[PDB]
Amino acid sequence: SMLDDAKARLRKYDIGGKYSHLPYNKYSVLLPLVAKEGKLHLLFTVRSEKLRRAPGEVCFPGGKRDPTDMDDAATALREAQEEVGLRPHQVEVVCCLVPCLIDTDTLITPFVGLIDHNFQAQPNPAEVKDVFLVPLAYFLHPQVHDQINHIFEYTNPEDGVTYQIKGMTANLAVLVAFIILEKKPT
Ligand SMILES: COc1ccc(CC(=O)Nc2cncc(OCC(=O)N3CCNC(=O)C3)c2)cc1
Repeated sequence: SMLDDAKARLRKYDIGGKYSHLPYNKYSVLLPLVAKEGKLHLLFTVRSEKLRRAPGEVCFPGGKRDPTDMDDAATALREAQEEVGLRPHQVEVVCCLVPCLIDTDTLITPFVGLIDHNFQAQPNPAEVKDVFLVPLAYFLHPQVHDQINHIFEYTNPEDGVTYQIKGMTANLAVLVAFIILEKKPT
């Protein structure tokens, strides 16, 4: 099946807990996969304009590890619940992808999660201005604008709204698309 095939692909790239004890400032992100209309999608947030870090930017759900978290995956799930109302029974964490090093002292660990079909986002407006889906296949043939660095523009055909996706967030989206969609029969 589509979902069994995605999980099987993802497991081959799982690094597990290999980098998780290193003494960094630690953040986790959740890369949330949603199946709709017979295709996989990623769920993104737009960050509230009130936030100190990166107001108004497109981001995956996530945030800084705190003492309550049993592990890095727990960080991602806690923050996702705060931001968009995703409950733990509504997500299956499938793997941990390559972590992202930034600023010399920070390590961001990305986890891919399969999202239940009955989840409906409840954006928390103190943290998130918007929540939206992009089909995974978009990231194989994105609409690129050079700003010099590459920016993706995605227009939602439901409403005509255009979102800009860039940086670590864009890079991770492409990685997930390659992992799941490469070399597939039609
Ligand atoms: C250091 O590089 C990273 C590491 C992790 C992340 C993921 C991330 O933050 N996702 C997120 C998505 N949408 C809305 C969000 O609002 C919550 C928020 O940003 N908070 C929580 C209240 N106070 C804060 O200081 C910050 C957060 C982004 C960048």
